Amino acid sequence: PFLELDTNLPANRVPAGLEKRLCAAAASILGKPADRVNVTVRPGLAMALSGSTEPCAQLSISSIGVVGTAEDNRSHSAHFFEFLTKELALGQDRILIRFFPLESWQIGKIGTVMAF
Amino acid sequence: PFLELDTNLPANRVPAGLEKRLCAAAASILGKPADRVNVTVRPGLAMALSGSTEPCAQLSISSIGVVGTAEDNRSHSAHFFEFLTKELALGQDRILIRFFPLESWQIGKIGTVMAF
Amino acid sequence: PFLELDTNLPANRVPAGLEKRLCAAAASILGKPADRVNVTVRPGLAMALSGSTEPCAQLSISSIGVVGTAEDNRSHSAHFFEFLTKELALGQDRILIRFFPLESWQIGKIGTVMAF
Ligand SMILES: O=C(O)c1cccc(-c2cc(C(=O)O)ncc2C(=O)O)c1
Ligand SMILES: O=C(O)c1cccc(-c2cc(C(=O)O)ncc2C(=O)O)c1
Ligand SMILES: O=C(O)c1cccc(-c2cc(C(=O)O)ncc2C(=O)O)c1
Repeated sequence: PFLELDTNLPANRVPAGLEKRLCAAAASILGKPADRVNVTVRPGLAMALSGSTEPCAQLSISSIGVVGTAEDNRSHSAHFFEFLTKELALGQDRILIRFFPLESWQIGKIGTVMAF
Repeated sequence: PFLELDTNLPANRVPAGLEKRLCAAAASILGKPADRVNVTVRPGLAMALSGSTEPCAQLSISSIGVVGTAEDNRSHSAHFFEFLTKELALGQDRILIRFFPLESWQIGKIGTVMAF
Repeated sequence: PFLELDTNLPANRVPAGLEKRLCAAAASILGKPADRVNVTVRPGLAMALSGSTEPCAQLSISSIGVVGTAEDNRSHSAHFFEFLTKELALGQDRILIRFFPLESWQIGKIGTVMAF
């Protein structure tokens, strides 16, 4: 899976090791092995969420097969909100998630595409 | 709506408050309430636009229903170019926009997905 | 084409001029003119790739017509991996690419959309 987190929290207000802990949480929540989990954290950005520049975060989650229905994404959302609200000290109104299904022909890995 | 702006202008050459003013402009242009507008500004990046590393900006706009046709996006583009060229002091050849339709099952909000 | 590169290498470990050289390489690999090539490099991020926080990079490539099949993307992947592994001094296991087809109605250029 690919997780991208944008936040207006400065880097020194993002807890050390968040990218590693988010990697472990995402493996458990999405049901994918941790060695296939990718996390990108981009802190110190200028952001408005729901019209407000108060501290906030945006998460994007892309994966094959497991983020393509409302029922699957409702379950994932509950767990990712629980993890991020407590790690970043943010209220549930200061985070939004976007889910993007991917297919195997879109992923370049070790110099090829493995669309088995 | 979700707006993401990447620029190679350093943070101290991006006008203070741009994220707030872009939030208000996007509400008016896209016809969505300001409390549903999200803006992310990522300055100080290394960028080439149209093969040139001169100052530039890339905007991505994602929304339900209103960015899915050429006719709708032509109208939005005129207004967003007018706003960004004047705020960032950039020529119209130094900005590009990408439009991405979203559906309600892709948005995680307050720990769930509200696909009514 | 639009290329976005995220890396946890600090800016001072990314070779000067990478965005310009990636622009020239992408024109040759994708078969598009260099004056239509866009590159965004975002260094100094916190990242885990395949569960590891060792140096890594993520590349996203978006274009009309030429990134929409496994056969086309397999060819592109070989060349982009060769270029990035050697420029960034990274092993082939520390880079991943995602490919995204675009259509002409999604691109705002000079204040309009040119969907001919
Ligand atoms: O099993 C596959 O078809 C395959 C091929 C290339 C990449 C991946 C893959 C998929 C996911 C995902 O579904 O979230 N995440 C990471 C990878 C990867 O192996 O790097 C899966
Ligand atoms: O009304 C909906 O179905 C719904 C459900 C969850 C989120 C949103 C929403 C939509 C947009 C958009 O169309 O640009 N932007 C923001 C939101 C949101 O409420 O946060 C809309
Ligand atoms: O020829 C087109 O239809 C057209 C219209 C507007 C933009 C572009 C374009 C396409 C690509 C791509 O296919 O990778 N990249 C850049 C552009 C652009 O001209 O800026 C192409």
